[PDB]
Amino acid sequence: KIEEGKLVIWINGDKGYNGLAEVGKKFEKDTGIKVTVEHPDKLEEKFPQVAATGDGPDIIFWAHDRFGGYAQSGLLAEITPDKAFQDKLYPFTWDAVRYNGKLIAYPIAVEALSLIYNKDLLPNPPKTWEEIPALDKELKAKGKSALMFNLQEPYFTWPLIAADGGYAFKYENGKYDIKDVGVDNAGAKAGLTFLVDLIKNKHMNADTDYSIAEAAFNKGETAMTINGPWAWSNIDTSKVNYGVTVLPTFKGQPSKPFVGVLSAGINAASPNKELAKEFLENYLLTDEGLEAVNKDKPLGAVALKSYEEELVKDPRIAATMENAQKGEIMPNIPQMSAFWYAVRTAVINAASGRQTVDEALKDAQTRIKEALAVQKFFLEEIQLGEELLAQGDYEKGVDHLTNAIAVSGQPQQLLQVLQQTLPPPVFQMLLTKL
Ligand SMILES: OC[C@H]1O[C@H](O[C@H]2[C@H](O)[C@@H](O)[C@@H](O)O[C@@H]2CO)[C@H](O)[C@@H](O)[C@@H]1O
Repeated sequence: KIEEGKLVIWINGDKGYNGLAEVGKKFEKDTGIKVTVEHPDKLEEKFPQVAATGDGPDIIFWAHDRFGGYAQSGLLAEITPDKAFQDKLYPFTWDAVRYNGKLIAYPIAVEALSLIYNKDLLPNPPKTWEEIPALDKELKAKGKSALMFNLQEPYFTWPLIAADGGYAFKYENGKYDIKDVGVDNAGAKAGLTFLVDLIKNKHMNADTDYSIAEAAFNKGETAMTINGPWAWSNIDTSKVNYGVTVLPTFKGQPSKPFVGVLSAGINAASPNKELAKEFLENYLLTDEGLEAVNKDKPLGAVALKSYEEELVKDPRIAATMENAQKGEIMPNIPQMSAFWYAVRTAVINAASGRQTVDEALKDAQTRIKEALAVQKFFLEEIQLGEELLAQGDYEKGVDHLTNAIAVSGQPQQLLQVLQQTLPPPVFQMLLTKL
């Protein structure tokens, strides 16, 4: 069951994973259960691949938006906290991790992007995106720049795209309408057009990523960046005199960050589920466990009420909640992964000049719709095939299964499984339809 009596933990490399290891060390000394904290690249994409074969980590930390996909694939254990435990965390944080009637993770912290600014270069931060070009020109004559932030992940560019009306999936009357995608509307195009104009007018570079922007801010070379609470401890070390504030408006509208609840899920494949539960409830989600993580890299506004009451007068936390309140909670629905992959490509293509903004966003909308149409078709044709076979209509069953095969990511493995599931002459019939 890879493995044994230890916990492997995956968490992103921008989080306080060393502080999480200290909590793990403590758990190991009270318990004999060794804890290993890892931060693989692209873990949020790795996990479903590896968990679907029955391995990967015992525990996975990510923002709640990925977890309904993982859950709908059966990759996550149900969590079952007792009454007392439930009451210790904020209800709305539990809502971010409730999927099809079950809790599928523990909430840890509420994350939103803020504007971070260097008070020695910009004692008053801009109110508006539209003020940035002029500040940048002024700062350029002094050998500095106004703003650098990660352009390679769409999470960072979302606040601006969404400001004037962009959205992912329409939410209305208690559900998402996955047919109603907001990536390609005029508000989304205005925001992304403003971003591309910043680049064209040399106020930003299309290839800036997390590290380039972090270095430039932490060394005093750019007056502003856009980042989450996790970034604050490196800025503390750098000695920059910084503030954390409300993101600027665009066309008189607030920037609208996507809000994430950092969450800890348990792999359905783990043979260590009770131990993971013990670690999360009795070690991590306590004032001291969160403090150990937070002092390594800040979590933001935490889901544990008792620790969060310690945090509320930190102006950086006030700015985080203010931005979060102008923003929107990410959906946790399985279709979010198609959304992010389409949007990432669009923003990169537009920023680098490989596509126009109009074209980049149209193709994004198209690619979301197609990916979801193909998924629905695969699943329906699988089901239809199985239902026909179970009623004895062998050829029509096989025909549907062949439709499923033609669109599958793994047609050879599907062929292998079907050789084991079908009577040999029904398998022979299937081979003639390939
Ligand atoms: O850029 C797409 C990406 O956005 C979010 O990932 C965030 C994550 O929520 C934060 O905790 C932090 O680590 O930064 C990430 C962005 O680089 C979504 O959660 C994720 O699913 C999505 O791919």
